[PDB]
Amino acid sequence: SSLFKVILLGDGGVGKSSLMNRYVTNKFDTQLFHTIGVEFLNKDLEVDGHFVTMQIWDTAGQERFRSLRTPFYRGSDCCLLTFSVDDSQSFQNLSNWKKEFIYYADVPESFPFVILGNKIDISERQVSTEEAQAWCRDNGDYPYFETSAKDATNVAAAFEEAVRRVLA
Ligand SMILES: Nc1nc2c(ncn2[C@@H]2O[C@H](COP(=O)(O)OP(=O)(O)O)[C@@H](O)[C@H]2O)c(=O)[nH]1
Ligand SMILES: [Sr+2]
Repeated sequence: SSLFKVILLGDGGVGKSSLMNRYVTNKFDTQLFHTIGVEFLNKDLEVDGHFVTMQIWDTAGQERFRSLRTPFYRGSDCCLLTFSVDDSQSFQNLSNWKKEFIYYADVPESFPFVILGNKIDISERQVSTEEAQAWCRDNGDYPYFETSAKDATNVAAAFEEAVRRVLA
């Protein structure tokens, strides 16, 4: 309706649940449930003088739980591919997540994707801003945000870009 859907995809542990909670409730809690399956929260917004609800999903990241999450890709209006900057592996797996999304979502190389490098509050990184920025350029020229769910840094900024991408 005035409802649109976005999904966070990325390895387990990169901070998807926390990013959602920070965006939606402006809190960083340390003991979120571990969900074997998928999860969502409603974000009530107002764009162009209208009420719009962004429904934010994410999933379990383990390969063995693929079958539990891919039925909920459908209807996603934007995909937030997430890694954490402290974890090169998570960054290396971005193409994997994009391909999985594309396979199962059935949405076009014009689909809205947004890339979040999370846990930037972590000074000891495995991934440089430049290589992530690089990757985004060469892989669809997606917008890139360095975020911290813990300290809230760029989190609304990244979700707002998603909103406008969808709305566009
Ligand atoms: N330092 C730091 N820890 C974070 C951040 N985001 C999430 N966490 C922690 O990372 C761990 C995995 O978080 P979670 O939100 O469940 O990641 P998910 O599996 O991708 O949903 C948890 O212990 C979180 O508290 C962040 O930006 N910075
Ligand atoms: Sr989680």
